[PDB]
Amino acid sequence: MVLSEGEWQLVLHVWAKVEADVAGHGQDILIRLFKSHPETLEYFDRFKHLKTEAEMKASEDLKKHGVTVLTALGAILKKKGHHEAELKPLAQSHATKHKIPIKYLEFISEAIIHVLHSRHPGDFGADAQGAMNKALELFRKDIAAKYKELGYQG
Ligand code: HEM
Repeated sequence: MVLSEGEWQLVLHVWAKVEADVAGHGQDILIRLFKSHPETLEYFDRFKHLKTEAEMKASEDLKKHGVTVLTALGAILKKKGHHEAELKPLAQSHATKHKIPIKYLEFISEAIIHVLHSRHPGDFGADAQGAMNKALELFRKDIAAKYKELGYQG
């Protein structure tokens, strides 16, 4: 929906923690996604040979993709909602090439929140959680708009 300026400030303050260790966050987020929602792994021809968490933790290539994911998300979040320019290519690849259902963006949003609780206990309270959830919900809703514009049902 629309975040307050206060809420965006909180979102970006938590993001600065992500930016201090991008690869470790990105690795944790993709592995959490694959553990909580294994169906999502099946969509990655690149990774689906990885069978266990331990195997996933040992893939440098998974870590690299985690950086790529978070770099993109970060650019989006820094736009504080004014992210049309960022969402157009992302929606195009994800709807038309990777063919990812929108529901999976809910799953990755859940993984992000989980990893923030795991990595930043004592520094990720109800206020920050609420703000980040709003930002991720806006992102998902706006990607779903872009899927529809491409002619899909996400
Ligand atoms: C925060 C949410 C996400 C962001 C920011 C994101 C971002 C990216 C970026 C930047 C790329 C590389 C460029 C491109 O192809 O667009 C990518 C590739 C990809 N994404 Fe995502 N992604 C997200 C969620 C998801 C989810 C939830 C899935 C599947 C369940 C998914 C599946 C893929 C696949 C399959 C590729 C190609 C990977 C490869 O073979 O190299 N993405 N994503």
